[PDB]
Amino acid sequence: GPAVGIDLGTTYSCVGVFQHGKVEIIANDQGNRTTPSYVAFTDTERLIGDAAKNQVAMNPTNTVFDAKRLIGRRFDDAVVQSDMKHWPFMVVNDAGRPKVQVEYKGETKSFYPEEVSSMVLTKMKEIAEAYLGKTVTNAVVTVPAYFNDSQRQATKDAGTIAGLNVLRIINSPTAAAIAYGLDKKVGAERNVLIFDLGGGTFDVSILTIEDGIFEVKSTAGDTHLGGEDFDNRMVNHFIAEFKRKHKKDISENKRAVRRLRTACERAKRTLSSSTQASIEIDSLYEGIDFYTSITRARFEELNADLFRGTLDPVEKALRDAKLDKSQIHDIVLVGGSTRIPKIQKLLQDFFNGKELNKSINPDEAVAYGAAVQAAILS
Ligand SMILES: Nc1ncnc2c1ncn2[C@@H]1O[C@H](COP(=O)(O)OP(=O)(O)O)[C@@H](O)[C@H]1O
Ligand SMILES: [Mg+2]
Repeated sequence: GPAVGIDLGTTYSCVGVFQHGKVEIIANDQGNRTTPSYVAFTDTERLIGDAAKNQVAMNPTNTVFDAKRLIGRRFDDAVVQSDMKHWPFMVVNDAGRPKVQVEYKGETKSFYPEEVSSMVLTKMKEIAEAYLGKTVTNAVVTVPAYFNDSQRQATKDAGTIAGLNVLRIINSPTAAAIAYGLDKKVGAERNVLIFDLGGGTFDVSILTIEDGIFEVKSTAGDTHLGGEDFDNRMVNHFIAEFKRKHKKDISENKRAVRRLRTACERAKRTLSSSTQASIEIDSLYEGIDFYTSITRARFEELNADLFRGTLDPVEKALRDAKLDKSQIHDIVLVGGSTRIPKIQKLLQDFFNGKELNKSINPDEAVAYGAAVQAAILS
């Protein structure tokens, strides 16, 4: 069985396999090339991936996500403390270790963050195995560059309990670089900038590659800035619109809002290729159908400050690395949010027209690289 590369993401995960000199990013049951890092517990079953996310509005307290933010940390971590105040699921202390508490089959159960991730990892494994038609054991899993030893350990453990023999844990920026073959020895030092704007995290990393050896010169970003924030801006915009037209503030109905958000995330994606998308939601509030639309122009303006602010961390990364804008040789786009045209324009204008590397879907870049690395390692 060939080794696979797995991108264990904060919001979405992806798995790819190197086969016959080519890397294939594997699609799941629903045909998606990335699957949400969601796990849901109901009266009758345990849902993972699309099935889990597809019922979040209906089962909020028992639908777990953002496990990557918990993994490898302590309950006392100020991060954990700050974060938990935003999740609809319970997090409890267990001898210093945080645990997610849910109700599975009427019985109350709690899980260590590594167990939730192992569930997502299991899903990826099934996906690869269904595709390959054979058992998958060896794997290369990615982790952010800033993950400490504990977090790396936990990620490794999540792998082992999923029945995966984790060959190596590599940083995602390095994985992105390898996908573009930027590790090929050219007899010279190379500076690369990884711009990773994902579902909920923003990471900028500057790598220096010499003789086939990576060196993370600097990193910057925002652990709480991703595609979700753009979705919210759309949500708030439409709540205001619904109220003007119907005089009904749907803010309190957690379901109506969550449904609108799902509709927005979908419209958002369409806006990356089309200039406008329609929002068709039957019975949003009471029995009122919400039928409307947004233009790319309006979308961009609703997130103007967020998009623009994206550059500040880029400047920081440069100065920490002691490099000038002209000294970086390659710029690679990672993360689903980098498919947004306004983000690409903005980064390019900043780097004075420099060509951006983005022939490989940004949300599949990390998986692609890990698959290549898995291959060389096995
Ligand atoms: N075409 C698109 N335009 C904008 N956002 C997109 C597009 N395709 C996927 N996304 C977004 O990218 C995020 C997923 O990013 P991804 O890199 O897959 O995740 P992660 O951050 O979990 O590694 C979500 O916010 C999703 O809405
Ligand atoms: Mg990612």
